[PDB]
Amino acid sequence: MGSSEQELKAIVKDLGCGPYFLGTYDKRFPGFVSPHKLACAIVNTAGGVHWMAFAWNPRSKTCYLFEPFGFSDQRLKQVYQFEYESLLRRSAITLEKSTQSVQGPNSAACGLFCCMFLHAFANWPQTPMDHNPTMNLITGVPNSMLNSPQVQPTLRRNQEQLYSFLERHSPYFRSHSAQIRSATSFCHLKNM
Ligand code: NA
Repeated sequence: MGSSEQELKAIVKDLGCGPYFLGTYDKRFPGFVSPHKLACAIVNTAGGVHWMAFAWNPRSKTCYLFEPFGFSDQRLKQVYQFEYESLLRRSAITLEKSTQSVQGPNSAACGLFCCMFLHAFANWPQTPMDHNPTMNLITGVPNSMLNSPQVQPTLRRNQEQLYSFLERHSPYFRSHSAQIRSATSFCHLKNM
């Protein structure tokens, strides 16, 4: 179920993020960011779901945290606010976090959505969250309504947009398309 670190690494490389990508991390951010270089990373917040994306723009001095569930989990939000502050202390500034949900609650596509955000960051680091060709494919919904029936079609359309984007941009995804689709499916966690 979900996506492995090696899957995500292969897709991020296909998407052209390699020059800025620091790796995949277990629970913690990367050790440091540099005042001189764009950087991004994927963090497993649990230690094949629980994926969040990190990015850093040294020119705007902005850290981005992309979370498909809009930081609707208050403990997760608290943890990573502190991680941000600690990262700045190790590195010697603004944090922009997701505020709306783009993924269905029964989906296991978290890691894939993080890859899509990293494409957006690598290409439009001045505006990675929204108002760019990649993220404009995806629509956020209010967190309080994440579990409401009426938003599920929007969250499903987001996932369809995600898969179609990956088919166009990632040879790895094409080579593993049916497998990854099955493992990450929109209702992987609901069978009613
Ligand atoms: Na969008």
